[PDB]
Amino acid sequence: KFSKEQFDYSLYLVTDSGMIPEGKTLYGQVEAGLQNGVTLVQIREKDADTKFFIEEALQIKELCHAHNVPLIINDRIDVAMAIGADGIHVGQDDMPIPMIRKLVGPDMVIGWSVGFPEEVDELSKMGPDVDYIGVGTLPTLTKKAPMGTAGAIRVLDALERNNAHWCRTVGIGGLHPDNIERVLYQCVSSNGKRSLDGICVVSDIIASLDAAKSTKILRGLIDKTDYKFVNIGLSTKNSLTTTDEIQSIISNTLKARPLVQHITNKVHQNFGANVTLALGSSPIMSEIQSEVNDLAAIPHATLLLNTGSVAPPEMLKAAIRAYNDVKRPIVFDPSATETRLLLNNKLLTFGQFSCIKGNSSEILGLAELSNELLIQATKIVAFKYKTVAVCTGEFDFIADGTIEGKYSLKGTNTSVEDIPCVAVEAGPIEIMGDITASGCSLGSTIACMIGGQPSEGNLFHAVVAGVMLYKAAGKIASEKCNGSGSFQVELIDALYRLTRENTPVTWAPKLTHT
Amino acid sequence: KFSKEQFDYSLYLVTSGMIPEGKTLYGQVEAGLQNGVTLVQIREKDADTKFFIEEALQIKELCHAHNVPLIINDRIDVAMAIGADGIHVGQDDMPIPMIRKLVGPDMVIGWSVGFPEEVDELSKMGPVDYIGVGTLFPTLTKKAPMGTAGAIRVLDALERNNAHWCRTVGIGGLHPDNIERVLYQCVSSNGKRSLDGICVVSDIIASLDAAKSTKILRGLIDKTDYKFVNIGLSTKNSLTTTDEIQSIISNTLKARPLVQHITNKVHQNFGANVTLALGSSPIMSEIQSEVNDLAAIPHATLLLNTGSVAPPEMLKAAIRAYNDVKRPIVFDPVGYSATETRLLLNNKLLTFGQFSCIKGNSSEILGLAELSNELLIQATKIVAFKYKTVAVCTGEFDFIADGTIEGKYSLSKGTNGTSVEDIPCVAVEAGPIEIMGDITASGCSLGSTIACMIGGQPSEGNLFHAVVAGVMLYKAAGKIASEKCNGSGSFQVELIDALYRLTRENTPVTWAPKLTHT
Amino acid sequence: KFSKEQFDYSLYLVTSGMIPEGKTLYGQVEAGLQNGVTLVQIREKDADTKFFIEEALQIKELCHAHNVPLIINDRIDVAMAIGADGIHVGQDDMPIPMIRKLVGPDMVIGWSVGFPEEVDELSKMGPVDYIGVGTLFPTLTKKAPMGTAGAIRVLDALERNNAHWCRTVGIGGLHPDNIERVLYQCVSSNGKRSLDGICVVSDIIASLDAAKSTKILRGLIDKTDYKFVNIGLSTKNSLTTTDEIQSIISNTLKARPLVQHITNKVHQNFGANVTLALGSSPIMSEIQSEVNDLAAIPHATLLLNTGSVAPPEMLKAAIRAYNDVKRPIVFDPVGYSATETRLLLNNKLLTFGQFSCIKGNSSEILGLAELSNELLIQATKIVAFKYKTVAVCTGEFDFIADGTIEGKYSLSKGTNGTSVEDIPCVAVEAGPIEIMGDITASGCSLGSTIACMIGGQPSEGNLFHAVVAGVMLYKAAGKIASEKCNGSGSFQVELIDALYRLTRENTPVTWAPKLTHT
Ligand SMILES: Nc1ncnc2c1ncn2[C@@H]1O[C@H](COP(=O)(O)OP(=O)(O)CP(=O)(O)O)[C@@H](O)[C@H]1O
Ligand SMILES: Nc1ncnc2c1ncn2[C@@H]1O[C@H](COP(=O)(O)OP(=O)(O)CP(=O)(O)O)[C@@H](O)[C@H]1O
Ligand SMILES: Nc1ncnc2c1ncn2[C@@H]1O[C@H](COP(=O)(O)OP(=O)(O)CP(=O)(O)O)[C@@H](O)[C@H]1O
Ligand SMILES: Cc1ncc(C[n+]2csc(CCOP(=O)(O)O)c2C)c(N)n1
Ligand SMILES: [Mg+2]
Ligand SMILES: [Mg+2]
Ligand SMILES: [Mg+2]
Repeated sequence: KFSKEQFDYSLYLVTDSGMIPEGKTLYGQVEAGLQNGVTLVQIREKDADTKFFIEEALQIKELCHAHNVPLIINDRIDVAMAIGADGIHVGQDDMPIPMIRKLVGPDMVIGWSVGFPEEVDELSKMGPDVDYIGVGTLPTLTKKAPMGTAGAIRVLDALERNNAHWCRTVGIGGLHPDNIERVLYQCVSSNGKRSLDGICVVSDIIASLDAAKSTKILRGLIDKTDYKFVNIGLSTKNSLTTTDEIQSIISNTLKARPLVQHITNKVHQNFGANVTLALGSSPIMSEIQSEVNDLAAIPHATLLLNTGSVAPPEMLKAAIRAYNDVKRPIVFDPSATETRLLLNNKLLTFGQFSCIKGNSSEILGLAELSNELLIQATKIVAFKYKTVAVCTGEFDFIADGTIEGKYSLKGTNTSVEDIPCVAVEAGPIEIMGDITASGCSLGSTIACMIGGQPSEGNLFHAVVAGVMLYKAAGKIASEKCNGSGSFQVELIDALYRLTRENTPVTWAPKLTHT
Repeated sequence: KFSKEQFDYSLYLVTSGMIPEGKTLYGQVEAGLQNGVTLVQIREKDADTKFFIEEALQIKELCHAHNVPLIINDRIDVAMAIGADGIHVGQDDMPIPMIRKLVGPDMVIGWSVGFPEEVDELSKMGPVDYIGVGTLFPTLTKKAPMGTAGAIRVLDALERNNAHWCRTVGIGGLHPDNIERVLYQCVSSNGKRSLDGICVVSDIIASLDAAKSTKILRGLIDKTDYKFVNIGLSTKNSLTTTDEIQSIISNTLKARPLVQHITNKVHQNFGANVTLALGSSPIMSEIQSEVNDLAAIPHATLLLNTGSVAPPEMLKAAIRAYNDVKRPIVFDPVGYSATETRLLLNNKLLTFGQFSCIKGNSSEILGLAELSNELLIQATKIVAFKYKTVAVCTGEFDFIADGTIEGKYSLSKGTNGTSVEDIPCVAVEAGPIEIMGDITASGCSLGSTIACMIGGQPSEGNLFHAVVAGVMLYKAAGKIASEKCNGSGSFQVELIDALYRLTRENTPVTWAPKLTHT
Repeated sequence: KFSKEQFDYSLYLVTSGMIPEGKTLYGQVEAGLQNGVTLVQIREKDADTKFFIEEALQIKELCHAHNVPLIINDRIDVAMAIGADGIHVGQDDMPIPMIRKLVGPDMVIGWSVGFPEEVDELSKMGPVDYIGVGTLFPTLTKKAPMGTAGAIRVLDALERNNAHWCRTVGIGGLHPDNIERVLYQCVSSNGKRSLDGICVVSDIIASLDAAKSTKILRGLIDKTDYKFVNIGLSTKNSLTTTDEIQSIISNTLKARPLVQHITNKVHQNFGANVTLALGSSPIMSEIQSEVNDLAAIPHATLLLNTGSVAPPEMLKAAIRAYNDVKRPIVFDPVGYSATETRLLLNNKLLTFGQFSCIKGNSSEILGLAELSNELLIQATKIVAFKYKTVAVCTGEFDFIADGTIEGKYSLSKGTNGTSVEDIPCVAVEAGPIEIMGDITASGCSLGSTIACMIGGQPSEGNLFHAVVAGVMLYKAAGKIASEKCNGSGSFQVELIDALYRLTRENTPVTWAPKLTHT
């Protein structure tokens, strides 16, 4: 009675009978949903009696059809048939798809639980006879290892690579108002052609004291089309960064005197601090959870996040969340050891970053494995994490992956290949890499530059401005130094003087299009 | 029959469940009455109101035999029953006027007070006869421990409210290791009122030799002089002379003071270099087990920066380790007054010991003063006095106040005419040098310099002069570096060089900063 | 302002921690004041003496609105503070004269009393205004529960000491399942004084419908008639006539009463045979789960022997199961008064329910009377009255007293002129027959006979007449057997035969024993 094409995956509610609040029933929760924006319902009973199960399925089936929304069973095939369900959801260890299809006929919708690209290959070597997948666990407690959006993207990419046009996708696992826009936003195919088809919740709706309210919320999120994660203009700029724009950037940050919280390694503490206040803004080296919220609330707080520090992931997660809660900029600086690959992928799941900064090695790791290769790898990373990426080296490349904060359910009509990407070169300056925390301190610089921008500011321009400034100041130091030692002290001086006489026309570095 | 005026709160004993075997409540109370308790309160929060009465009638006779009144606790009826000399209650025990209604005047009524809001009621009631002030330090015998700073808030409310009838005693956590500091730094902001006595339970009641324990408290209480650091604390009206500054520097180069740094990461290296630029040696140890043997070293000195990763446990242990040995501590409360979290931590640290010097920027010093240039001078004097300390407020002008009053303390007097408003407060300035604030831990490194100067001081030295010596020096070195530098980066290397050069030739006659009365 | 005389202790409510959710102390107390509490005491053994005061002032107004005084607890100062109507204390709370000294006269003073020794002091004090008497039954809200027997000891001390000023209320464990028995059997030995009221906490405070709970207690309390067994209890001055005895036997042969035996092992078989000799049926079940359905059976009757292996748990359950259904219980306290152990067990059993008849030899009856022939007659009357029961004292003469007073009870009155000394007490004798005591459970089997006689009685029957009927019968059968026997062994088989023959032809005109007024 429902054709495969009539299934709206927008907000897909999946039940759990033993998590409902008192003075509330499954029928009661599933009805609020239906009146506030649920479009697909699945009945889940991993333990209940096969007969209670049936009586329950039948009563909710009436309900769903009342509002004209189908009903799915995960994953009782026989029950699904018995009650004549609209579809069924099975997983990687339940009943194989062919057997099922052989029992239910081609017209019923079959969902599969997928958390790996290999499973999309399998799905596609079965033809259009699997109709949707729920992408892995993005960490829930409703279960009894989470992959993040990065993990979702690999799965989306495998659909696109295999052109499994027939298969829809919903995200699931962990999903609440605090990660949902980030999930819609950064969960798109690399070619930008295919995004998530809808969103799955259990706890957010089922275990709610007000299901009607909780649903309206997820609705707002889902059918909204724009995610301002940072209070700085994300506008797309195809023109190079003019000397007036750079100059306006620097005026701004001297005036605002941004606050740049540094969570970072030991070696980068003093240097990173001095760079910051050489840029006429102030730095806190706080690593205390109790504090992060107060710090983020300060008028121009900016977080520079540097990996390999000793701080617990818990503190890092709360920090990232505090800055995102306040729409304040985070600059991320991260794969040489398995331990670091773990920790970094994990932080990348905690939040929405304003800018990601690394060298050739780190950017190629994040891109998922020359000079054109770097410009490719830099555009991937920017797009993957919807961020401004920066690849250091002789030439610094800077890609804008933000896409103006746009998300939809169709992807973004723009890809990993055609985002704006510029370059900044000032000749060879090998000595810049013979000094410790160089890229760390480029990070401090970027943060201060992003720190000072107002609502009408521009994110991309401020990162470029920051890269120019740092390169310009490294050219000047290389000329005035007598070795490593004096180079670093010349660098800070050069940064101090350059911004104190804010006159970009003068600087050495040359800004081109990649 | 005692009159309210005849009460001597000097050493106020509060009494059971925590008595040592082979000993009696009666025995201990007698031990204290013989070697020093001028007032006894009976506290039996769990006993049968029949046993309570028997116990109380027994001890009322013991007390009265030494001419010391007896005060009952959460119980106005036991106190009438046995004809007690007074009763003590809390904010949740029986309202005071009701109490007064049953017992009539001429019976002393004590109240438990931890906050100024309560002193306000105390006053809207007119002539409540004494109060025990909050629980200063964590006891084990409602609200959390507030330390002298919370005591002081309450003494000031009495003063503001002109509640002259009301006496005060301090209570909670009070032992030989904190009494003289509690008595020394618990005085009203106007120098006019201090604690009237000190109140103990576990220090005597739970004592194996309660006779010894009491004599110790008695000495502590009726002494008037708190030598917290082995360096002279005499008051100095005369500007610090070039001869003196030259003698400080000499003395520190010679002593070569061990300077233990407990400080954020950004300061570690800078501060270590400033330290051995001044011809002493730094140690960056954050290890509890070491602190004791570290501070035993001749001329040891502790610079304490807040924010520092260290657990409040080790911090308490260090502070006490230096106070235990009478070595100076320099406290720098980082923008503490910036987040509720740092406010908490510094306030707690400030209850752990006596600091020689407290150093901070304008924001911090206005915070600690429990909130221009006169205002900064008013604030610096408040901090100096509040914590009985040499406070330094850094800025274009550095301000240095001396709140130590020569280590003097008395009961109830409470100060030899010395208010928040008239401790000596000098000034140091060498023009605008904005660049000193464009390099990290400028103030932390100021702290290193002060520590070294204070560090090398002899028994006959002067704490105040050494703090000023070190601010002159640091400012003199900053003036020079700002001339020779080409930006932030080189400013810092010159700052160290300048300190290195300046102290290798004590010729302060040469330095650039101007030292003046405020 | 109430005068001591205006206090109505009828239903005395004592108040917190055990309140049902969605309900307030205030609400419950109001529920009770509306549907029956004539006095409220406030009890807050753990609250802050400030909250206590607030709570008490609030409820004093509630009370006073219904014209019922408020009494405070372990607290004489809260009670002066708020101007309470009285205060209640214990043996370990504040001594009474001190209390009187502070509150003056005109404030009611209650005392907790569990023992006569305490009533003695109460009296050596003269005019303490009321007492709550011990903790009768095990409560969950010092000394152990004493039941009515312990209450009675205290009422007698008041009487002996002529302490007329002092009122009494019963307290502890008091619920609908024991109130009418406590009120019925808690009267002085001279019939002149009974409880003045009944006192509850958990029955109302912890009630989901405290309005219902109170009305139930009110009915119970102001009724005057306790129908504990479904057989008439009218007082009988006239000897039991041969026509009557013949009607008892008829009635029991017809009813064919189920007689449940809980009894030592030596009696099981003998007692079972005596039972079906009398044309009824015995059951020897000692099983808790059965007791309820067993006693539901028409004409069910319970013979309860002490010593019996059974756990006091099952015994309590049985006793209550028969009282719950108003079926008779015959209690035989085996030489209980022989060992502290049996004394304990029987005293406890005696607190579990109401017995129709209590039967014992001389030793036992003198024990239960809480200690010749007149003496045995004085004792049998005491036991009968003490337990509000038909008591039988077996010997050469069997004595039968009737202490039931027709089920009547009142508050404080306390009896329609009926003392330990003038309940009807008859006598039964057929000469010396020493051989009746040379066979085991002679007395236990007497109990079987009584049970059957009582067993078959109708609604309109008479309890007393049936007990005498059965003693005549048993004695008549013993006379015959002693003639036909050749020693102990055959005596027993003839005793049964004689009972079998005697009841197959009710011709009591024929029997040998003589029934006479005492
Ligand atoms: N060979 C080179 N020529 C010119 N500039 C260079 C350079 N190598 C590095 N830089 C400059 O230094 C910055 C970052 O370079 P890079 O990322 O390779 O250092 P890094 O990542 O190893 C820092 P860390 O030591 O903390 O790991 C840029 O501003 C860049 O222009
Ligand atoms: N405008 C000015 N003119 C002259 N000296 C100045 C100055 N501003 C700061 N200084 C110098 O720098 C020191 C104090 O630094 P300040 O109190 O302003 O910041 P701060 O205490 O927070 C340092 P940190 O970076 O460790 O937080 C003093 O030695 C002082 O004389
Ligand atoms: N001297 C006597 N003359 C006539 N009858 C006597 C008698 N002594 C006992 N009896 C009869 O025996 C019964 C009471 O027994 P008794 O009270 O003397 O011992 P007892 O109650 O302890 C029995 P058990 O063996 O179960 O402990 C009565 O029915 C009574 O009439
Ligand atoms: C369509 C579909 N995709 C996946 C699964 C498996 N699954 C993975 S996570 C999760 C619990 C999340 O609850 P919460 O949102 O409260 O964290 C479930 C039920 C499924 N049953 N159906
Ligand atoms: Mg790097
Ligand atoms: Mg500072
Ligand atoms: Mg017997």
